[PDB]
Amino acid sequence: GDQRFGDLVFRQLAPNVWQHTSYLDMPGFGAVASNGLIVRDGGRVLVVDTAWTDDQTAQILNWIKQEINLPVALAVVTHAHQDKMGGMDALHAAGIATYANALSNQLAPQEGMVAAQHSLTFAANGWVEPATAPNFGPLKVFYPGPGHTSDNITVGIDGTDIAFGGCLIKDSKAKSLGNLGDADTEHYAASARAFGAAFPKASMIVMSHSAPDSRAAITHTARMADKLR
Ligand SMILES: [O-]
Ligand SMILES: [Zn+2]
Ligand SMILES: [Zn+2]
Repeated sequence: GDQRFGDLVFRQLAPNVWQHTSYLDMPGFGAVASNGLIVRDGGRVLVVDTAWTDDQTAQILNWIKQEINLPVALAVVTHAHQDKMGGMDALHAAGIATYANALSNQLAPQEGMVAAQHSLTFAANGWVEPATAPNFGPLKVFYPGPGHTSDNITVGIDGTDIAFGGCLIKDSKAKSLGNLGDADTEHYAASARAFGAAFPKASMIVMSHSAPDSRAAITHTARMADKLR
């Protein structure tokens, strides 16, 4: 299944959807995998999250050129940490329109990230304000509340059974909630549950640091997060 392409791994999840995976050494924790998504929408490609680095992100674009060979219309990144936004410069060098939560763009410089070009804003209920996500096609963007970070966002893919929780969601066999350095411990559980409620039909849950799983990823993550309160 997996396709090794340089130092990255690509996995097809559905007819028009692939997972990208890249790795960074976290001294004291090992080589940490981070996953994002690639979606073909007709004659264009949409990306969710960069790789950890500019070089790795350029490799994602190389893989897309080889395996899909259509223009990348836009990328959306799911918060201002390196695993999700570290390759912003590579996207910009490639001429790709980039989007992030307004709060992610605000936080980007202090987090050592380059901001996206465009800011998403959200209604009180968490759904993206449609004017701020033009031409997103099947990507349905939802802010579930603060959890892994204050700015974490999530993405459903219309026409598929897939929803992407980014670093908010861990798989059903995870022992912990990972790096909580920037987490909102009080609200994490409710935010994980809100993600599930936003995408009730999604049977395949994709996330940053585990392989795709069932919705038990959501229930298990939320149940673990109940212990943070
Ligand atoms: O992260
Ligand atoms: Zn993060
Ligand atoms: Zn992460």
